[PDB]
Amino acid sequence: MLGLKTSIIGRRVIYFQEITSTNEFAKTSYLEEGTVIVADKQTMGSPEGGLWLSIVLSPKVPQKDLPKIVFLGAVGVVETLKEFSIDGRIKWPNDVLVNYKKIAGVLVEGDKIVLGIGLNVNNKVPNGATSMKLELGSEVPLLSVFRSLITNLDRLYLNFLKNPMDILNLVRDNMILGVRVKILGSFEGIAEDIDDFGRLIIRLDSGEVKKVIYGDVSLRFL
Amino acid sequence: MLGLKTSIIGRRVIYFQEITSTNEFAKTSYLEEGTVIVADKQTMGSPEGGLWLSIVLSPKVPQKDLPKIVFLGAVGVVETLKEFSIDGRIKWPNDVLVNYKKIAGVLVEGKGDKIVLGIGLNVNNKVPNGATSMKLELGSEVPLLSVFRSLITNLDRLYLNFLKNPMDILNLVRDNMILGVRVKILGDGSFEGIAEDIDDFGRLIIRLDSGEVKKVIYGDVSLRFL
Repeated sequence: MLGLKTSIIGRRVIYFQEITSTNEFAKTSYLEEGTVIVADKQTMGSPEGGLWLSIVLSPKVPQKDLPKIVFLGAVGVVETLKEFSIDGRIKWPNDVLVNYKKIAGVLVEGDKIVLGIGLNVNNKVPNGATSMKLELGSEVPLLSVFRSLITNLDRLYLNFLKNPMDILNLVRDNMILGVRVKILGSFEGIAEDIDDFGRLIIRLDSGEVKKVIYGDVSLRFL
Repeated sequence: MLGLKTSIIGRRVIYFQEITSTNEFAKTSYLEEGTVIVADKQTMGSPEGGLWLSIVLSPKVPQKDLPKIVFLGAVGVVETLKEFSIDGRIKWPNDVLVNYKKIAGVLVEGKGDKIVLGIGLNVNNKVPNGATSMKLELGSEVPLLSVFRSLITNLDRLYLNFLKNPMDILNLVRDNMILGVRVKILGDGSFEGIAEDIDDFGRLIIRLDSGEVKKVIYGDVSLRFL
């Protein structure tokens, strides 16, 4: 009844009034590539009003490219936000902020790779965070956001399978750079850009250049 | 993201861009009660534009009541059509007509302790000559999701009451079905007469011209209006 016209992402959609975690369900269950798991709320990941979903992916691309899947989610969210005239910017490598307030988070877990996305739409949010409703000053049709995001993600994914390096330029043009950050042992410096592997390039005050790979660290803006 | 507020039917929904058969998938897959399987189109037992779905049910009601599930679907469709200003009438036991043109069909199948309620409703899809659709009746494109939401809401309500008061559905069928007209039951031992009413088992009561009264069981029956 949804009439989705995507190639892979959204071939099937499993909707839940409530679920513990869309990522856990997607990881555990036997699902086909492109299947989207979406729930009104998550009890053990996410209140009603937000967009909580996970996508099952099985990209046949060199192992060296797999680490960029998180970027597909971040860029997809930024593109959807722009469609709704909201200025979302990427906090390397998995979050999207609006005026430095978190509006969305991406979590990839993995053969079968699960791309999880949580976006604040009409739900109440934690202090310091924001939502589409708070930014636009009015409720936003959740289904419209879902349709927009799925369409963007499908296009981004299909191109990623053919041109795995393309996503990097989209990330660069939509990410927060040129400001000081703290990488948590722990160091500070200017976030200059991301390299050809998606690593965050940081210039320390000493002049030293460090390359950050995600997985074992956290980024804090100063 | 659909924000369904139903109790059982619609707790989970599995949507397919394309599927062979929603009934087949629902029958062969382990799914919690209330799961709705819906597809834009079915390729093998339903073009784009229609509402094609199946609902998984495992009602803990007496064996004698299990056969009435088909009526839940038929009445649910009639109620949804009414909300859209369309007057549908039930052609016993599983079809819904509008001005005698078929607009929906219900098919109930099963596997183990699970019953699958299948419903096919013509909304914006092209239909065979003689049949109709919500689009043809209203003269405009009808938002498919709104029809889905309406139908799921009605079915959930009918189902929750059926679990408690299983005889109630028969009254709703009776008040929404085509009666007082001549019909012919096809097949072996074929016969014709007036469709008088439905009894406490959901059987069609037919009065033959001779005065003989026959009771027709549903599920696998072929009936024609004369």
